[PDB]
Amino acid sequence: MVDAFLGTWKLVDSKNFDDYMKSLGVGFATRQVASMTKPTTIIEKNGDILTLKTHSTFKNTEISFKLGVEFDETTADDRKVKSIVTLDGGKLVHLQKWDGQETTLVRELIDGKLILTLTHGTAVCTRTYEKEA
Ligand SMILES: CCCCCCCCCC(=O)O
Repeated sequence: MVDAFLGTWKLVDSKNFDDYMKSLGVGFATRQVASMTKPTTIIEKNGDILTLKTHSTFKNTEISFKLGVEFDETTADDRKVKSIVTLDGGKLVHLQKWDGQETTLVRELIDGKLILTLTHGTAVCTRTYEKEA
């Protein structure tokens, strides 16, 4: 079910990431650096367990989870959230909850590219990743 998402992916397009970060309360200096970073995202599985790494010259993160089972997460911007990841319409949907707030991180494959849509408040960011061999 998750298999075409697996592998190493590199950021190749970003729209409205500053808006998204600002909505989350990320400070201006972090938003500068992040606006010029191109992370590598690595998605792997081992049985029921998925591990999602995000690597860059600025922030690195790693999470492991089972689909459909809540997990604790500390995000790149230091939010402590309650998370769940699930497949919905063939999209990998990651929902984070904290302080009564929510944000969604939705991944879908379109023409072989991985499109990540980030929504918080009214801000909608679209980031495109392409697969590394
Ligand atoms: C430093 C800002 C962090 C915002 C939350 C994480 C954004 C992930 C973006 C991505 O994986 O392409």
